[PDB]
This record gives sequence, C-alpha cells and structure tokens, in this order.
Amino acid sequence: NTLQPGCNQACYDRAFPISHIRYWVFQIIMVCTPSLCFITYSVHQSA
Amino acid sequence: NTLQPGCNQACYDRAFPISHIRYWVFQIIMVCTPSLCFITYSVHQSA
Repeated sequence: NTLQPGCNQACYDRAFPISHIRYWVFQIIMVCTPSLCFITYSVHQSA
Repeated sequence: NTLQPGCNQACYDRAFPISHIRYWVFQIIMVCTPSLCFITYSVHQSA
C-alpha cells in the first residue's frame, strides 16, 4: 500500500529471502547425494 | 504518498483546519465592526 516506485521489490525481497520451493529442491538433492556416491563407488569397484 | 482512498481528505483537513484567508477576512470584518456601530449610532442620533 504505497506509491513509491521500488517499494514492492524491496519489501518482497525482505519478506521472502529464499522461496520455500528452492530450499526444498536443494534439500532433496543434497539428501539423495550419499546414495549416488555409494552407487558410483560400487560401479567403480567392478570393472 | 499512499494508495488508500480518503487519506488525502483526512490529512488535508488535519493539516489546515481553517484556511488563512478566511481567518483574515473574519478578522478584518470584526475589527471594522465598532466603526460601523459608531457610524450608525451617529446617524440614529440625528433624525
């Protein structure tokens, strides 16, 4: 509720520094990483 | 600097309850009143 240009951008950036969806995507990939490491180690161990 | 309807009216009314010009007009007429009273009393005293 204002007429000042640029207030919307600043206030939105302050309210939500990082969107929830991106945080959850990062969490999912990071949590799945160790299984990938184990799988590639197993593949390396053979041939 | 706002988008709220009616904020301009309220804020202007609070800033300037009475305009200067109207106060000065009232002052001029009120200050001139006693001379009018004296003149009309003089007119009445004759005829």
